[PDB]
Amino acid sequence: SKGEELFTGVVPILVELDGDVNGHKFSVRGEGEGDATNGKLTLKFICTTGKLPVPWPTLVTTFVACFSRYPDHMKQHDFFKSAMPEGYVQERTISFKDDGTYKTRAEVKFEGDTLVNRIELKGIDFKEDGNILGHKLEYNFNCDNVYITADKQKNGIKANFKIRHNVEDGSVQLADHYQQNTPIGDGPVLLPDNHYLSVCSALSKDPNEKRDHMVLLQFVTAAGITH
Repeated sequence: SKGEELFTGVVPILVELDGDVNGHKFSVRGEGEGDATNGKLTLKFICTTGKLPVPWPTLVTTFVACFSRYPDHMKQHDFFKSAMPEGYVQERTISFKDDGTYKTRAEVKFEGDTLVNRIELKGIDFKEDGNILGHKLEYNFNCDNVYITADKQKNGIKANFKIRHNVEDGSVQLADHYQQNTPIGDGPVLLPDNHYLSVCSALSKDPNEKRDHMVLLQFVTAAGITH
């Protein structure tokens, strides 16, 4: 268990996403830092191709659970850090109710001293004037619990959870997430007992930034395992 030692201080983060949704090709670069000691993540994302063709909130879950704060009595259950520095693959299907689906594949690993989250995203079957491609979602975000379970068959973890995006007409757009994580390397990893991550995410804008962008502040704490 060397991996958790990489997270005792503040760690620079790079996020790179290549996306294609209904044939809209777009790219996003994010940078910031993670402080797992305090469960705190700060990142700013720029759409480097121009205007983002989906709403920023729909990409928040895709854009590093290794920065969760695992309490002392839960350190044997932190899969994410145990997979470092070689890292893990994070794969999701995100099914937007009555609309299209994202499939994402990401590699989360150290490159030098930077924690990198490199993502490929493919979105299909979206309604061209639905809530996603029609940009009908509010610019905000909730707190959520994400339940984590071991997937012993695959030496990894799984999770499934629902994100609720508020729509400009008062309704809610559901985004059902199914997630699998598997280590990149061969060394031992920790496979956890059932628990959850308590996640809170705040979105904002940089008043001096002219490009299409998102600022993300996120706090994550693991919970739910008893002494």
